[PDB]
Amino acid sequence: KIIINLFAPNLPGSTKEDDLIQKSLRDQLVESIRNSIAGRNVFFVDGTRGAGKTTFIN
Amino acid sequence: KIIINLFAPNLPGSTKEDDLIQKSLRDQLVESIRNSIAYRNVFFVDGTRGAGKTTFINSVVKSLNSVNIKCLPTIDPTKLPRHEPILVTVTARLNKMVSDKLKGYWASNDYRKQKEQWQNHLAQLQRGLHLLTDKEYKPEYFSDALKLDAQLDYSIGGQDLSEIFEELVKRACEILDCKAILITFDDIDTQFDAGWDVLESIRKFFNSRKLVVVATGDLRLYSQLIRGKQYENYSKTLLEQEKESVRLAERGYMVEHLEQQYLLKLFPVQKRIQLKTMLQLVGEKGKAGKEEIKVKTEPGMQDIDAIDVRQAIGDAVREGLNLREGSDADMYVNELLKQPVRLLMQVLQDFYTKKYHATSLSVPNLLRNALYGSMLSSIYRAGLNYEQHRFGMDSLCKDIFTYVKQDRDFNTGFYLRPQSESEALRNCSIYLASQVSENCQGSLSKFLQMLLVGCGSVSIFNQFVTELDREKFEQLISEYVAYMSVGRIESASHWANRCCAVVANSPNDEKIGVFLGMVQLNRKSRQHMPGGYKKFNIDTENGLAKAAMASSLSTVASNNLMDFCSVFNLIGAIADISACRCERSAITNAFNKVIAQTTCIVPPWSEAQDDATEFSDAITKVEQWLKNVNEIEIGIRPSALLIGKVWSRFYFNLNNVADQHKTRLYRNAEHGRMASQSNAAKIMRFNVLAFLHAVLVEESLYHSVSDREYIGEGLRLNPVTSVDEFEKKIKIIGEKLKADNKTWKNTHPLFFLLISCPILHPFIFPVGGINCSVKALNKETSFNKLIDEIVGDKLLSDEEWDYLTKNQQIFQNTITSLNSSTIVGASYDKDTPAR
RNA sequence: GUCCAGCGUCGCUGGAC
Ligand SMILES: Nc1ncnc2c1ncn2[C@@H]1O[C@H](COP(=O)(O)OP(=O)(O)OP(=O)(O)O)[C@@H](O)[C@H]1O
Repeated sequence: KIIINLFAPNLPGSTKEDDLIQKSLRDQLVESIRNSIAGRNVFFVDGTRGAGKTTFIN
Repeated sequence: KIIINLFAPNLPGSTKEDDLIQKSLRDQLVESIRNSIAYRNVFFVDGTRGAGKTTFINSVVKSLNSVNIKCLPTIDPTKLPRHEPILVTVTARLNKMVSDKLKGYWASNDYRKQKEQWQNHLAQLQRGLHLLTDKEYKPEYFSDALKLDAQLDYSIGGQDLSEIFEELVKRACEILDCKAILITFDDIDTQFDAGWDVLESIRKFFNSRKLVVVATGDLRLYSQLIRGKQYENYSKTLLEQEKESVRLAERGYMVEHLEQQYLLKLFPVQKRIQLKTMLQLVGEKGKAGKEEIKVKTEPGMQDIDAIDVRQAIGDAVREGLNLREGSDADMYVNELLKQPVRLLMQVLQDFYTKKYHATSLSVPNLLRNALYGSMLSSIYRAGLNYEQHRFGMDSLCKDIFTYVKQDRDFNTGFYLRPQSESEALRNCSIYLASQVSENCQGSLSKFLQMLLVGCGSVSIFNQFVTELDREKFEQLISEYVAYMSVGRIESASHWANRCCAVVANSPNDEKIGVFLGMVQLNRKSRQHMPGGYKKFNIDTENGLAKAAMASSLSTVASNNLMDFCSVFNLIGAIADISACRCERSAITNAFNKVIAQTTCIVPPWSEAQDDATEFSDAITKVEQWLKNVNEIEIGIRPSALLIGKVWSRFYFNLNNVADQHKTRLYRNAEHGRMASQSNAAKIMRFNVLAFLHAVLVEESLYHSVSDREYIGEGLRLNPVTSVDEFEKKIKIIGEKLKADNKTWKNTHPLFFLLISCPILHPFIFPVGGINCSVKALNKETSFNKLIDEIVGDKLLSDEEWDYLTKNQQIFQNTITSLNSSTIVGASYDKDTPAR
């Protein structure tokens, strides 16, 4: 279960800390990259809802 | 034997000898170059976009590497610098292997003589690059052209770069010790300027017998490129004046004449090779194809387990789209084969790779996700939805309507048949068939909802198509979507409420209350009614059946509130009750969710006991009906062809009743003894019977669980005036399922659940609408007794027959007030013809 | 043979005894 706190000790805006919920999706992408090396290799991340999505790459 | 791996990256570079799919055609060419020089000598492989040209060229070159000819490394004209001449590149490639064989010589004497001789030629050619890249002549080089040389004593004066390069190839053959050297060019399929320099160089320079050139591409680009270049020669000023039809067609032929002559002169006809597509390699299932290909669907899968590509795509199409094993599913796989081979695996590889990790199932969404990415560029051409997180149920209803509008066909469009002439519409047709089957996934009566909005919203618009001039098409097709509210809706009956105004905007030519699945019940007391007919009063309706009667009402505000009895409201309501079951509270809400509050306005395109528990007796039955609904309907697999076919039977069936009961409205029909008598409770009885009829024939024909149909081998007709057509289909179904020891709930699930619907029970047998029919009373008794087995309740109690078959009594599951109701325009001049 | 039923703009077709 993804335990999420709201009243953080520092109380950041929106309480976004790291791998908020995309953790399952990130692990799927990372594993594919590792398995890829073991010849095009370009992936893609589609623009969703107009989100900035720059925070995903970082 | 050509095995292929769907777990490898499938890149052109990694293609080995085992996985190569063009073994036969490559051999035909490998043993064709050698036979040429042994006794313009330019070859041309040809294939469509995404046919595997690059992975085929590399096979020929590799094979020739292992009487003797040396092959240069392949050149791709697109990746080269924009301003680098082709001749410069070839010389550098040739110099690499020439200046690598010299270091292989062992004799010191036979090193410096040839190397210096070769070195002179390069310096000789390096001074000739002035002519290739220049914009104007210069007299400073005139004296250089008029020069005598001791090298070969050039017969032709001047520079003449053609002859300078010619002897360079002759020298290179001596050093490399080979009869001829092949120059191989790659495709220009992404550019239209790399091709022109390739075409011009071949025409002028590569003419000697020591060179063989193997181009690559497709004639459509090359043909389009040359014709554009030929128009450039015409003087620009000439093309504004003299623009007459006779003059324009005169030069139009001449350019096309120079188009074919130049192209044929460059690439000879007797050397072009067309690369076979996926179809010719495999061939038809019954026909013979001169290859055999098997695929992989598992890592380390044994080659014996490998299966033919037809089954590798047939199983995906059959299971993914939920179609029967038949000709309908054969059209999809056949069309899907006639696609670029690049796209074929990316659909095929993606679908199976997800399936492996799915198990670690909703198979249609696996194909839906896989096919959406592949056929994504064709989607934009028809303007479909692009958001992935909004693959909603109602989103599809908008997509089908706009697709059939673009397809320019309303009679067949809802079938989603890939028969569109345009190739773009063929691609999106299969995708829509995947969307429809994905959303159902054994949907809890959403199929019933999706049947109405998905297909009914299309064919109802045919009414305006009949009598309807280009500006008006987008004028109506847009706001009709807005008024009827497809793509945005709250309930199925909400759509059916707006349908009544659409139906009643233009009536039948005889101005009668019968319409396409519509019956009008008068509310204003007409004066001096002949016979026993009375005004339709809302109160006399009995209990436990008023709720069914309550749903069948649809008031339309069109300058006069008129109630319309509609099967659409009946079937539209069934979506509401069967939506979700958590409590027995909203089950009774839908019975009056559309009454006393839902008002419908004229369409813009007009242009002209305590009684608080009487309902609860039926509620427990409807609650128990949802128990069977929420136990079997999960296990069904609705298709994308039933919805296109159930409506087609239903639409024609209703249209037959509309023009069959017009002139047959007359007195002495208040009891409905015999046929040829049209009462309101019988006209509505046909429409509800038509809905129960189209579902039976289509479910038996097309489904997933029903692998083989269960119906007689005879004519298929629709009951329009009688009931015998329906019962005989039940009879032939009866023994056939029992003969195979197959129950109705599993072999025919879609019909089973809706038959035992408490809403539709009190409309199958109207008390005065049922024909007495002493001859045909055998039919209805046999018609009803068969239903006593499909539904195990048998709630008839055998006493409610007597009142309705003998021509007071207490009725619960039968309406006893529609017979006396009247219909607008029902003149009563004539009476029953003698029989 | 007569009847029921069905499709077409009366003509045509289906079923039973
Ligand atoms: N023999 C083959 N076996 C497996 N896959 C193949 C084969 N030939 C072609 N393909 C598929 O075609 C894709 C593209 O191959 P290739 O680049 O040769 O085709 P093309 O698009 O017609 O060529 P080009 O790159 O010159 O435009 C490969 O990634 C692979 O999926």
